[PDB]
Amino acid sequence: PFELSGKWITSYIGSSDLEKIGENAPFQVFMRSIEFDDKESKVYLNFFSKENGICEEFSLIGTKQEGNTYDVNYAGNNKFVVSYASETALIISNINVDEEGDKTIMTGLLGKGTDIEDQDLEKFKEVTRENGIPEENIVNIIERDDCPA
Amino acid sequence: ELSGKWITSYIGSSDLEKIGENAPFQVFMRSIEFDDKESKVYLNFFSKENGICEEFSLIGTKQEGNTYDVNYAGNNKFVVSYASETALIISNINVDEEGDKTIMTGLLGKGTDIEDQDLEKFKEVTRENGIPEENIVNIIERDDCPA
Repeated sequence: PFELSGKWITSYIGSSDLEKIGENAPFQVFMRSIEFDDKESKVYLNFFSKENGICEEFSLIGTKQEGNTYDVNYAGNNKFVVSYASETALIISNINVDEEGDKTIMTGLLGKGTDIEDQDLEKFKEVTRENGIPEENIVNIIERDDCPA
Repeated sequence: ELSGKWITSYIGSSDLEKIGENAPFQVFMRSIEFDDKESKVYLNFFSKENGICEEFSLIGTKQEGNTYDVNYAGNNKFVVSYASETALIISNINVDEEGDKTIMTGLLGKGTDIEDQDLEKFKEVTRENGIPEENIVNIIERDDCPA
Protein backbone atom coordinates (compact mmCIF):
# COMPACT_ATOMS: atom_id res chain seq x y z
CA PRO A 1 0.00 0.00 0.00
CA PHE A 2 1.71 3.19 -1.31
CA GLU A 3 1.98 6.25 0.90
CA LEU A 4 1.76 9.35 -1.27
CA SER A 5 1.52 11.85 1.60
CA GLY A 6 4.46 13.19 3.57
CA LYS A 7 7.89 14.69 2.96
CA TRP A 8 8.72 15.51 -0.68
CA ILE A 9 11.69 17.56 -1.97
CA THR A 10 12.19 18.64 -5.60
CA SER A 11 15.13 17.14 -7.53
CA TYR A 12 14.57 18.18 -11.16
CA ILE A 13 12.02 20.30 -13.03
CA GLY A 14 11.40 20.51 -16.77
CA SER A 15 9.43 23.22 -18.58
CA SER A 16 8.24 24.19 -22.05
CA ASP A 17 8.91 27.86 -21.25
CA LEU A 18 12.30 28.63 -19.78
CA GLU A 19 10.99 31.96 -18.46
CA LYS A 20 9.00 30.16 -15.73
CA ILE A 21 11.86 28.20 -14.10
CA GLY A 22 15.03 30.32 -14.03
CA GLU A 23 16.36 32.27 -11.07
CA ASN A 24 13.60 33.63 -8.84
CA ALA A 25 10.96 32.69 -11.41
CA PRO A 26 7.55 31.44 -10.19
CA PHE A 27 8.19 27.76 -10.93
CA GLN A 28 11.63 27.01 -9.48
CA VAL A 29 9.73 25.31 -6.66
CA PHE A 30 11.61 23.69 -3.77
CA MET A 31 9.05 21.23 -2.35
CA ARG A 32 8.93 20.43 1.38
CA SER A 33 5.71 18.35 1.61
CA ILE A 34 2.47 17.22 -0.09
CA GLU A 35 -0.60 15.88 1.75
CA PHE A 36 -3.47 14.11 -0.02
CA ASP A 37 -6.79 14.47 1.89
CA ASP A 38 -8.90 12.11 -0.21
CA LYS A 39 -11.77 12.34 2.30
CA GLU A 40 -12.15 16.10 1.70
CA SER A 41 -10.93 15.94 -1.93
CA LYS A 42 -8.02 18.33 -1.41
CA VAL A 43 -4.24 18.49 -1.58
CA TYR A 44 -1.90 20.49 0.67
CA LEU A 45 1.33 21.81 -0.83
CA ASN A 46 4.15 23.40 1.20
CA PHE A 47 7.32 24.65 -0.50
CA PHE A 48 9.82 27.46 -0.89
CA SER A 49 10.46 29.79 -3.83
CA LYS A 50 12.92 32.61 -4.30
CA GLU A 51 11.94 36.19 -5.03
CA ASN A 52 14.61 38.90 -5.04
CA GLY A 53 17.07 36.29 -3.85
CA ILE A 54 15.42 35.34 -0.56
CA CYS A 55 13.47 32.18 0.32
CA GLU A 56 9.69 32.59 0.65
CA GLU A 57 7.52 29.76 1.98
CA PHE A 58 4.11 28.82 0.58
CA SER A 59 1.16 26.80 1.84
CA LEU A 60 -1.38 26.28 -0.94
CA ILE A 61 -4.53 24.16 -1.10
CA GLY A 62 -5.74 22.47 -4.26
CA THR A 63 -9.07 20.85 -5.00
CA LYS A 64 -9.40 17.41 -6.60
CA GLN A 65 -11.18 17.41 -9.96
CA GLU A 66 -11.94 15.13 -12.94
CA GLY A 67 -9.76 12.03 -13.18
CA ASN A 68 -6.57 12.35 -11.14
CA THR A 69 -6.34 16.10 -11.77
CA TYR A 70 -5.72 18.75 -9.12
CA ASP A 71 -6.71 22.41 -9.35
CA VAL A 72 -4.63 25.05 -7.64
CA ASN A 73 -4.03 28.83 -7.87
CA TYR A 74 -0.47 30.15 -8.00
CA ALA A 75 1.07 32.45 -10.59
CA GLY A 76 -1.95 31.71 -12.74
CA ASN A 77 -4.15 28.60 -12.86
CA ASN A 78 -2.73 25.09 -12.48
CA LYS A 79 -3.98 21.57 -13.15
CA PHE A 80 -1.41 19.05 -11.98
CA VAL A 81 -1.32 15.26 -11.95
CA VAL A 82 0.87 12.63 -10.26
CA SER A 83 2.07 10.78 -13.38
CA TYR A 84 4.22 8.41 -11.32
CA ALA A 85 4.61 7.14 -7.78
CA SER A 86 7.02 4.68 -6.17
CA GLU A 87 8.43 4.29 -2.65
CA THR A 88 11.24 6.72 -3.47
CA ALA A 89 9.71 9.09 -6.00
CA LEU A 90 6.81 11.13 -7.30
CA ILE A 91 6.71 12.72 -10.76
CA ILE A 92 4.30 15.61 -11.23
CA SER A 93 3.01 16.97 -14.57
CA ASN A 94 1.54 20.47 -14.50
CA ILE A 95 -0.16 22.89 -16.87
CA ASN A 96 -0.07 26.57 -16.02
CA VAL A 97 -1.90 29.44 -17.73
CA ASP A 98 -0.41 32.58 -16.20
CA GLU A 99 -2.07 35.95 -15.64
CA GLU A 100 -1.30 36.71 -19.29
CA GLY A 101 -2.90 33.58 -20.69
CA ASP A 102 0.25 31.81 -21.88
CA LYS A 103 0.23 28.01 -21.46
CA THR A 104 3.23 26.23 -19.90
CA ILE A 105 3.55 22.47 -19.36
CA MET A 106 6.00 21.54 -16.59
CA THR A 107 7.22 18.36 -14.90
CA GLY A 108 8.98 17.57 -11.61
CA LEU A 109 10.79 14.70 -9.85
CA LEU A 110 10.21 14.76 -6.10
CA GLY A 111 11.91 12.54 -3.53
CA LYS A 112 12.61 11.91 0.16
CA GLY A 113 15.81 13.92 0.37
CA THR A 114 18.92 14.97 -1.57
CA ASP A 115 19.70 11.41 -2.77
CA ILE A 116 18.50 10.40 -6.24
CA GLU A 117 17.84 6.90 -7.56
CA ASP A 118 18.62 6.84 -11.30
CA GLN A 119 15.63 4.61 -11.91
CA ASP A 120 13.27 7.43 -10.93
CA LEU A 121 15.36 9.88 -12.95
CA GLU A 122 15.03 7.86 -16.16
CA LYS A 123 11.26 7.75 -15.68
CA PHE A 124 11.24 11.51 -15.05
CA LYS A 125 13.29 12.12 -18.19
CA GLU A 126 10.96 9.84 -20.15
CA VAL A 127 7.84 11.74 -18.99
CA THR A 128 9.50 15.09 -19.70
CA ARG A 129 10.29 13.94 -23.25
CA GLU A 130 6.71 12.71 -23.83
CA ASN A 131 5.44 16.19 -23.01
CA GLY A 132 7.63 17.39 -25.87
CA ILE A 133 9.95 19.18 -23.46
CA PRO A 134 13.65 18.93 -24.52
CA GLU A 135 16.51 17.77 -22.24
CA GLU A 136 18.18 21.21 -22.35
CA ASN A 137 15.03 22.48 -20.59
CA ILE A 138 15.72 20.49 -17.42
CA VAL A 139 17.15 22.13 -14.31
CA ASN A 140 18.81 20.43 -11.31
CA ILE A 141 17.00 21.86 -8.28
CA ILE A 142 19.00 20.13 -5.54
CA GLU A 143 21.99 22.21 -6.51
CA ARG A 144 19.91 25.36 -6.20
CA ASP A 145 17.98 24.47 -3.07
CA ASP A 146 19.64 26.39 -0.29
CA CYS A 147 16.33 27.18 1.39
CA PRO A 148 15.41 26.05 4.96
CA ALA A 149 14.47 22.41 5.49
CA GLU B 1 -21.50 2.65 -17.48
CA LEU B 2 -18.19 1.26 -18.81
CA SER B 3 -16.34 3.37 -16.24
CA GLY B 4 -14.89 1.88 -13.08
CA LYS B 5 -12.14 -0.31 -11.69
CA TRP B 6 -10.70 -2.80 -14.18
CA ILE B 7 -8.05 -5.43 -13.50
CA THR B 8 -5.79 -6.92 -16.17
CA SER B 9 -6.32 -10.58 -16.98
CA TYR B 10 -4.29 -11.39 -20.05
CA ILE B 11 -2.11 -9.38 -22.42
CA GLY B 12 -0.91 -10.33 -25.89
CA SER B 13 1.93 -8.64 -27.75
CA SER B 14 3.54 -8.85 -31.21
CA ASP B 15 6.91 -8.43 -29.45
CA LEU B 16 7.00 -10.89 -26.55
CA GLU B 17 9.83 -8.90 -24.93
CA LYS B 18 7.45 -6.03 -24.07
CA ILE B 19 5.00 -7.84 -21.79
CA GLY B 20 7.68 -9.87 -20.03
CA GLU B 21 8.54 -9.49 -16.35
CA ASN B 22 10.03 -6.11 -15.40
CA ALA B 23 8.78 -4.88 -18.78
CA PRO B 24 6.82 -1.64 -19.45
CA PHE B 25 3.68 -3.23 -20.93
CA GLN B 26 3.29 -5.78 -18.17
CA VAL B 27 0.46 -3.51 -16.95
CA PHE B 28 -1.70 -4.27 -13.89
CA MET B 29 -4.74 -2.02 -14.47
CA ARG B 30 -6.58 -0.57 -11.47
CA SER B 31 -9.15 1.87 -12.92
CA ILE B 32 -10.25 3.43 -16.21
CA GLU B 33 -12.52 6.48 -16.42
CA PHE B 34 -13.99 7.70 -19.72
CA ASP B 35 -14.88 11.40 -19.55
CA ASP B 36 -17.16 11.93 -22.58
CA LYS B 37 -18.12 15.54 -21.84
CA GLU B 38 -14.47 16.66 -21.75
CA SER B 39 -13.32 14.09 -24.37
CA LYS B 40 -10.65 12.20 -22.42
CA VAL B 41 -9.67 8.87 -20.82
CA TYR B 42 -8.04 8.23 -17.43
CA LEU B 43 -5.88 5.17 -16.78
CA ASN B 44 -4.68 4.18 -13.33
CA PHE B 45 -2.36 1.19 -13.04
CA PHE B 46 0.87 -0.43 -11.88
CA SER B 47 3.94 -1.89 -13.56
CA LYS B 48 7.25 -3.29 -12.28
CA GLU B 49 11.01 -2.65 -12.17
CA ASN B 50 13.51 -4.79 -10.18
CA GLY B 51 10.59 -6.62 -8.57
CA ILE B 52 9.05 -3.43 -7.14
CA CYS B 53 5.65 -1.95 -8.07
CA GLU B 54 5.20 1.53 -9.55
CA GLU B 55 1.96 3.49 -9.89
CA PHE B 56 1.04 5.40 -13.07
CA SER B 57 -1.80 7.86 -13.70
CA LEU B 58 -2.25 8.73 -17.38
CA ILE B 59 -4.55 10.99 -19.37
CA GLY B 60 -5.52 10.32 -22.97
CA THR B 61 -7.60 12.30 -25.49
CA LYS B 62 -10.34 10.97 -27.81
CA GLN B 63 -9.62 11.12 -31.55
CA GLU B 64 -11.26 10.23 -34.90
CA GLY B 65 -13.49 7.20 -34.23
CA ASN B 66 -13.00 5.33 -30.94
CA THR B 67 -9.21 5.75 -30.89
CA TYR B 68 -7.44 7.35 -27.94
CA ASP B 69 -3.97 8.84 -27.83
CA VAL B 70 -1.97 8.44 -24.64
CA ASN B 71 1.72 8.66 -23.76
CA TYR B 72 3.36 5.79 -21.90
CA ALA B 73 6.67 4.16 -22.89
CA GLY B 74 6.24 5.87 -26.24
CA ASN B 75 3.24 7.16 -28.18
CA ASN B 76 0.16 4.95 -27.98
CA LYS B 77 -3.10 4.72 -29.89
CA PHE B 78 -5.55 2.23 -28.49
CA VAL B 79 -9.16 1.32 -29.13
CA VAL B 80 -11.74 -0.40 -26.96
CA SER B 81 -12.32 -3.20 -29.45
CA TYR B 82 -14.93 -4.81 -27.23
CA ALA B 83 -16.84 -3.68 -24.16
CA SER B 84 -19.44 -5.60 -22.11
CA GLU B 85 -20.28 -5.65 -18.39
CA THR B 86 -17.69 -8.30 -17.46
CA ALA B 87 -14.89 -7.46 -19.91
CA LEU B 88 -13.02 -4.78 -21.83
CA ILE B 89 -10.80 -5.79 -24.76
CA ILE B 90 -8.25 -3.17 -25.83
CA SER B 91 -6.19 -3.08 -29.02
CA ASN B 92 -3.09 -0.90 -28.87
CA ILE B 93 -0.33 0.42 -31.13
CA ASN B 94 2.85 1.54 -29.34
CA VAL B 95 5.66 3.50 -31.01
CA ASP B 96 8.66 3.84 -28.72
CA GLU B 97 11.79 5.98 -29.15
CA GLU B 98 13.48 3.78 -31.74
CA GLY B 99 10.28 3.97 -33.78
CA ASP B 100 9.75 0.27 -33.10
CA LYS B 101 5.99 -0.37 -33.56
CA THR B 102 4.32 -3.01 -31.38
CA ILE B 103 0.74 -4.27 -31.55
CA MET B 104 -0.98 -5.21 -28.27
CA THR B 105 -4.17 -6.51 -26.72
CA GLY B 106 -5.54 -6.59 -23.19
CA LEU B 107 -8.47 -8.29 -21.50
CA LEU B 108 -9.78 -6.39 -18.50
CA GLY B 109 -12.04 -7.60 -15.70
CA LYS B 110 -13.73 -6.73 -12.43
CA GLY B 111 -12.08 -9.19 -10.07
CA THR B 112 -10.44 -12.61 -10.11
CA ASP B 113 -12.84 -14.52 -12.42
CA ILE B 114 -12.60 -14.82 -16.21
CA GLU B 115 -15.53 -16.03 -18.33
CA ASP B 116 -14.73 -18.58 -21.03
CA GLN B 117 -16.48 -16.42 -23.63
CA ASP B 118 -14.57 -13.19 -22.91
CA LEU B 119 -11.32 -15.13 -22.85
CA GLU B 120 -12.33 -16.49 -26.26
CA LYS B 121 -13.29 -13.08 -27.69
CA PHE B 122 -9.88 -11.92 -26.45
CA LYS B 123 -8.05 -14.61 -28.44
CA GLU B 124 -10.15 -13.84 -31.51
CA VAL B 125 -9.38 -10.11 -31.31
CA THR B 126 -5.73 -11.08 -30.71
CA ARG B 127 -5.38 -13.23 -33.83
CA GLU B 128 -7.16 -10.41 -35.67
CA ASN B 129 -4.32 -8.00 -34.79
CA GLY B 130 -1.83 -10.40 -36.34
CA ILE B 131 -0.54 -11.66 -33.00
CA PRO B 132 0.48 -15.33 -32.31
CA GLU B 133 -1.30 -17.22 -29.52
CA GLU B 134 2.10 -18.00 -28.00
CA ASN B 135 2.59 -14.27 -27.44
CA ILE B 136 -0.14 -14.27 -24.80
CA VAL B 137 0.76 -13.95 -21.12
CA ASN B 138 -1.50 -14.47 -18.13
CA ILE B 139 -1.29 -11.18 -16.15
CA ILE B 140 -3.39 -11.99 -13.06
CA GLU B 141 -1.00 -14.75 -11.98
CA ARG B 142 1.72 -12.16 -11.30
CA ASP B 143 -0.35 -9.24 -9.94
CA ASP B 144 0.93 -8.93 -6.38
CA CYS B 145 1.00 -5.12 -6.60
CA PRO B 146 -1.09 -3.10 -4.09
CA ALA B 147 -4.88 -2.91 -4.45
